[PDB]
Amino acid sequence: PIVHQAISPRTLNAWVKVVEEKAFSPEVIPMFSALSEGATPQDLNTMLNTVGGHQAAMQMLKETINEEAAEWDRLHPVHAGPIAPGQMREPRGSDIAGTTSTLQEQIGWMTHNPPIPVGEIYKRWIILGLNKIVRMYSPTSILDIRQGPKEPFRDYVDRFYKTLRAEQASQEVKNWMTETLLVQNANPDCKTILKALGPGATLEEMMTACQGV
Amino acid sequence: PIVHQAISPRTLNAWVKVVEEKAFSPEVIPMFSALSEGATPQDLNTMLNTVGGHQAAMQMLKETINEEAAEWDRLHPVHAGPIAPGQMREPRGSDIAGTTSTLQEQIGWMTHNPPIPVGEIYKRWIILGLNKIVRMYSPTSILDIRQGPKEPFRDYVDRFYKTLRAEQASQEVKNWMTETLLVQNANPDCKTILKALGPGATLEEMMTACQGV
Amino acid sequence: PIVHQAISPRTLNAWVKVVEEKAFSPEVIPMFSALSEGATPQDLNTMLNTVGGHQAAMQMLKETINEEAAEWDRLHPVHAGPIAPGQMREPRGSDIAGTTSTLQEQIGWMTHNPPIPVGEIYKRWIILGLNKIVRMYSPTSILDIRQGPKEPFRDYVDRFYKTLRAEQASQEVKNWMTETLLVQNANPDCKTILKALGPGATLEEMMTACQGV
Amino acid sequence: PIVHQAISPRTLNAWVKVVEEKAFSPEVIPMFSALSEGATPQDLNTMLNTVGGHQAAMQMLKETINEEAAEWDRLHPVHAGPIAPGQMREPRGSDIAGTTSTLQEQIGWMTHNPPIPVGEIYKRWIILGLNKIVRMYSPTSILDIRQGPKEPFRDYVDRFYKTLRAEQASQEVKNWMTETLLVQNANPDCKTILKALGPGATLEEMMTACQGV
Amino acid sequence: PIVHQAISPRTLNAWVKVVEEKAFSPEVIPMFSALSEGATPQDLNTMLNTVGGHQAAMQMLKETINEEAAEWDRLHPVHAGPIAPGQMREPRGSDIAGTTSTLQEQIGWMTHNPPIPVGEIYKRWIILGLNKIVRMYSPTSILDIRQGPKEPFRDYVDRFYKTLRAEQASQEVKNWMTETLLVQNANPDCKTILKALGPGATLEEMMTACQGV
Amino acid sequence: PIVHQAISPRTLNAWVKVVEEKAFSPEVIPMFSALSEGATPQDLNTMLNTVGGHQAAMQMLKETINEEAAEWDRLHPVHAGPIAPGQMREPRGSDIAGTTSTLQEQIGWMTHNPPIPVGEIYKRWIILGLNKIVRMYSPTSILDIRQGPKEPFRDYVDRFYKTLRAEQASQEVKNWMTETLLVQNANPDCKTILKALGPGATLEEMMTACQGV
Ligand SMILES: Cc1[nH]c2ccccc2c1CC(=O)N[C@@H](Cc1ccccc1)C(=O)N(C)c1ccccc1
Ligand SMILES: Cc1[nH]c2ccccc2c1CC(=O)N[C@@H](Cc1ccccc1)C(=O)N(C)c1ccccc1
Ligand SMILES: Cc1[nH]c2ccccc2c1CC(=O)N[C@@H](Cc1ccccc1)C(=O)N(C)c1ccccc1
Ligand SMILES: Cc1[nH]c2ccccc2c1CC(=O)N[C@@H](Cc1ccccc1)C(=O)N(C)c1ccccc1
Ligand SMILES: Cc1[nH]c2ccccc2c1CC(=O)N[C@@H](Cc1ccccc1)C(=O)N(C)c1ccccc1
Ligand SMILES: Cc1[nH]c2ccccc2c1CC(=O)N[C@@H](Cc1ccccc1)C(=O)N(C)c1ccccc1
Ligand SMILES: [Cl-]
Ligand SMILES: [Cl-]
Ligand SMILES: [Cl-]
Ligand SMILES: [Cl-]
Ligand SMILES: [Cl-]
Ligand SMILES: [Cl-]
Ligand SMILES: [Cl-]
Ligand SMILES: [Cl-]
Ligand SMILES: [Cl-]
Ligand SMILES: [Cl-]
Ligand SMILES: [Cl-]
Ligand SMILES: [Cl-]
Repeated sequence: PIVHQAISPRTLNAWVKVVEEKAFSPEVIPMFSALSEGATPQDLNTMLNTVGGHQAAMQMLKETINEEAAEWDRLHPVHAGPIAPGQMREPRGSDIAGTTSTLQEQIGWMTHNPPIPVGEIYKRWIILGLNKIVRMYSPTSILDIRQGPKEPFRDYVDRFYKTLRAEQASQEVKNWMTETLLVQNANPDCKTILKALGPGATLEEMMTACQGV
Repeated sequence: PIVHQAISPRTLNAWVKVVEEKAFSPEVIPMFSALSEGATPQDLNTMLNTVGGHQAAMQMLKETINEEAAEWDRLHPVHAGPIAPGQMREPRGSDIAGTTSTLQEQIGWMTHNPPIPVGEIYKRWIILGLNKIVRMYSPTSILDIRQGPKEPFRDYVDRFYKTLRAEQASQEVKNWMTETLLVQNANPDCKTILKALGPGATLEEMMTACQGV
Repeated sequence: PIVHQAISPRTLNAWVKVVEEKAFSPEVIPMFSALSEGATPQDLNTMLNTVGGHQAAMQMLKETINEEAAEWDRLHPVHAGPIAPGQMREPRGSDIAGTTSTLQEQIGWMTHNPPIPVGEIYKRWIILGLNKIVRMYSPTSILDIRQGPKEPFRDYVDRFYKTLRAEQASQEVKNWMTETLLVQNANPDCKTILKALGPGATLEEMMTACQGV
Repeated sequence: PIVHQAISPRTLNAWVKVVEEKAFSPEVIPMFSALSEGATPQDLNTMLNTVGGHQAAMQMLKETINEEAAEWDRLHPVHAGPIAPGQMREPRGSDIAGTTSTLQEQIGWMTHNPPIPVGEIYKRWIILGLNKIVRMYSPTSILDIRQGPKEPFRDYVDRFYKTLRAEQASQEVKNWMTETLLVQNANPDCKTILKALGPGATLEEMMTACQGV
Repeated sequence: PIVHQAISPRTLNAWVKVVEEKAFSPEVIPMFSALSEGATPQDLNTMLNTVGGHQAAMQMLKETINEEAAEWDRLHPVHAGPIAPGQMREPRGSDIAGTTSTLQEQIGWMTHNPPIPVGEIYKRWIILGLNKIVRMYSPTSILDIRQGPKEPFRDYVDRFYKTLRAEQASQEVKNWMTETLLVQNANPDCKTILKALGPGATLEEMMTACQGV
Repeated sequence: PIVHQAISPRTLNAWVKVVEEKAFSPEVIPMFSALSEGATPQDLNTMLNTVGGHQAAMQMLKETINEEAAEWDRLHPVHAGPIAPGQMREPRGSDIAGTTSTLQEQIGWMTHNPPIPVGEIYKRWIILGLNKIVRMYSPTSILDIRQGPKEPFRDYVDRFYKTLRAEQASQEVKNWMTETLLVQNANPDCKTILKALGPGATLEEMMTACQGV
């Protein structure tokens, strides 16, 4: 990461083990982001290359990065000119993704006034592609989450918000799913109980209300 | 945490493993607090996102945070004005919870004269919500803790104060439960023995007194 | 601990694992003390809260701390007055135990000329309470330790000094137990052998003497 | 690595364990490169010597290094002359590979104005030889990767790009394999589906399209 | 250890695990010494207290320390006088063993011109007592080590020098045991072979000579 | 190692575990050398003492060191004279091996203008003795390595160069063994194939040539 310092063996080992155990579960992404705080594109690519298997996902992730790189290039067209002494060039999508830049060039951009934070830019595009993959490898839809007739409310809520966490939707949409589906898809016994509090009640209140039942 | 330094792989790994093994047992909270000393809201959210499962709890925790955020906003209304050079804006609940602020904005508030410690503020609200969840996921009530007819006193006391640690109550109330229930719910044999010391006796004295019996 | 630095994940993890494996065996206490070198009351309380189970002991430990706190208060009565700029208040038992002081207040006392070392003071009271608990949870008495008729001397000596380490007694008393009981409670065969050296002989000499027998 | 600092026990241990578990799988190479950031030729050779077994590969790796060393020597012929005070000699292939230079000589070249980065040069030649070995120890060819009649598309894509990652080919060639083979070798059912999007469709679109089938 | 720095959790954990696995095997002592480089008497005592079991040995170790303490006191008698400002007292055996001195007093002696290295002095006395215990808990004598009629020479030599390492003897004596016993106690077949080289032959030569046989 | 800094618990633990698992396999030596970068003779001896078992080897290693020490003494005879203030004595073989010098004396020699690097000198003599032992404990000879009639070429090459790595021979000799034996000892089927490339062919070419067969 940036200081340039080498990425620690236990950081790398942690990243590897995460993916083995959990595959593309939503929580892998914060872990990824945690493990890569202050990382350079080289460090980010290293991290992605140390994954074996899951190559279809890694390929999708590539394309997503290429798309983001091409978008960057459009907004930031590179001018012809000799980079003057005591000064650094403008980066291109490929430099951000680490394919056409060096470690020093990456070091150069990130430590400067102003900083051109290619680490945090590329990191944006990578997390972007990880969400698509999580979203894609999630098997079920939030509309299919229903409470079984004997299922403790708490377990339904765990399944509801787990499936929700992986959904393709903005916040306004997710608020709406919470507001509509949660109560809608409860089993009749508890569905009754909850309606009897109305739509101003907290999840604490709802969980404690259908607790016994 | 704050120095900004990345949160260590073993910190993160420790937090993950805690929750797998112990779920929402009261001792997870000091561990949480320990693992997050000097943490920024970004670091705190990272920690909370690396939990898979337990999403109903995480949702309740969200609401609790929103409530605390809205309370903060009431007491601290944000004024319109250009933030002047060499100066930093007033935070809003959403900035404290990390949703509408950057890492630098968080760094900005925490390192300053005076410090505006959004790390320790948000941490307050998170622990708050963890207590509610611990409290909620605790199965039994302190009123149900009774000594079995053959149960070594020491084992009853362990169950008493374990259930007590998870109770919804203030200190005055807990003193009262200790003072009333402990001796009240002992089995007849030992209940006799203890009454014969009176209400000035130490737990050491009480445990050593019903030791053989 | 003090530098304020956060307490390390492996310190915390070490403390947790100690108590799981060994419970309240005498050696847990040096470990505790080792793991808490330079710790603040907050750090000490953290460490104590990360223990689940064993709550009867933790309760006794509380009372012991309250007793020590009340004793401190007697010897150190707090005066009314405005704490003047460039100066720090006098601590009360509750501040030492971490319940009515902040991290900075604790930092304040410990780093100063002179230092008011609330870390090492509270640590005193905690170890105090741990000894009582070790002492209490020790099953046997040193008077009950006798050498079996076929028991290798070395194994008797291991049981003797293990039970001894956990006894409620001062040094003068322990010298006396060593001097009297060790030789007194040996089996007849070896009891003879040892008497034949007298009371000036080293444990090395005694162990090597009853070695074959 | 360079600061000279000793290479960490966990770095070394990590490198050893990598090769035991994964042999010469493509992902071992980024791991190698990660574990050796800032390494000297001595450190690089150490790392290679701590591998037991796999000696045929290590021998091929040697030859590759000798070839690269001899190529370096051709482009950089060494001049006769006394190395003047406050100055450092020109390196030869053998000095780069660590066989005819010292630690200080390596330290000398790497820290200087300009730097002569024998660490990153030799590292180039080593990774070069690792690719040949990965390439060689890869059992299958990309032309043999076909989708089974019941095989979920996602699993075919994983096998396609895994075999692809290990192929001997430049980027232009790999683009061509992706463009031609992937769709060509799909099973008839899904082959139809995909043709019906054409050759402008993303892997996301293709995977989600043959998802159900 | 000394800088005062707290002793690391993994140092402590390492020391504990050593004794569990290996008991009092000669190699535990270098490990002890390794783990305690730069340690204060407090740190040394901590290390010794974290051992459970083996208390007979710990008791012998105590006595040995008391003997060394009393010897120190004889050679270094303490003078009456007020320790003057900017100056430090003379230590007594009990101060060296950590029983009548503080951490600062220990810090005081060790960092000074001249240094009074109570860490390395007490460490001397501890290793002293560990040797006696190793020596004592070693079951066999070097005179009993004989080569079996089918026993590979190499295995006899391993048993010879293992038993030798644990013997009570000075270097002159050990040279003599090597010189006399090794060849003396070999089985007739190989005993012949070796005599036929004479007493100027290396262990390499001797091992390679009785290799096949 | 040198800064004097204590040798890390994980360094020591790593060294111990290496020898347990791998005994005296050639790769243990680079590991040894890696783990001991910048080590003092005291640190080197510590490392060697933490090995239990394998004492015949450790004894041979001693003799080898004594031989190297006596050779040093011959080339470097010690002069009589008072070591003058601001100056350090000339070392003797025994000082290099750590038996007649202190930690400071070792520190003294290694940090100086010029440096007298007793760490790297003694390390030379130790690795020297480790090679002899590896060489000796290697069971087979390179002349005995033949390809089985069904044995994949790659597996023969692994056995060839593994046995080769442990051989007593200089580089000129090893080049010759490679050049002569490898092709000579192949099975008839593949022996034919290879002869048909001649003696200018790379191991890559040879391995890929007998690949199918
Ligand atoms: C874990 C989770 N489940 C979801 C379901 C639907 C939509 C999103 C999610 C998330 C991610 C998720 O929302 N994580 C939270 C952090 C968090 C996690 C767990 C408890 C409390 C706070 C987050 O990243 N931020 C920025 C946040 C912070 C406070 C309030 C709201 C959001
Ligand atoms: C562990 C526990 N059990 C309880 C039951 C009822 C109410 C609270 C609890 C607690 C938490 C609990 O009280 N923890 C203690 C620390 C502690 C833990 C264990 C032993 C001694 C000190 C604490 O956080 N503080 C601030 C404290 C310190 C000294 C005295 C009183 C309180
Ligand atoms: C381990 C142990 N067993 C006992 C039995 C009765 C009374 C006390 C104990 C102890 C604790 C015990 O005495 N530990 C020793 C350290 C120690 C441990 C083991 C061997 C040598 C030195 C200690 O803390 N100190 C201050 C000490 C140091 C030197 C001499 C005497 C005491
Ligand atoms: C993992 C992999 N599979 C391949 C198949 C064919 C050819 C090459 C490969 C690779 C290595 C591979 O291409 N790794 C990527 C890093 C990477 C890995 C995984 C996902 C996203 C980015 C890489 O090293 N660089 C420089 C890169 C970065 C962005 C876009 C394109 C290339
Ligand atoms: C391991 C061992 N076995 C013995 C048998 C009899 C007497 C002593 C021992 C020892 C301890 C032993 O002698 N250890 C050696 C270190 C060592 C260990 C192993 C191989 C080479 C060097 C040691 O501490 N020193 C000071 C030493 C160094 C060089 C030559 C001679 C002695
Ligand atoms: C591993 C090994 N097998 C051998 C067989 C015969 C003779 C020696 C050996 C060795 C040790 C061996 O030669 N190790 C190599 C490092 C190395 C290891 C593995 C692959 C590439 C480079 C080494 O130490 N050096 C100095 C070296 C570096 C480049 C070229 C030639 C030698
Ligand atoms: Cl790669
Ligand atoms: Cl690409
Ligand atoms: Cl998230
Ligand atoms: Cl929300
Ligand atoms: Cl708590
Ligand atoms: Cl209380
Ligand atoms: Cl080697
Ligand atoms: Cl070579
Ligand atoms: Cl103790
Ligand atoms: Cl004593
Ligand atoms: Cl030793
Ligand atoms: Cl010797």
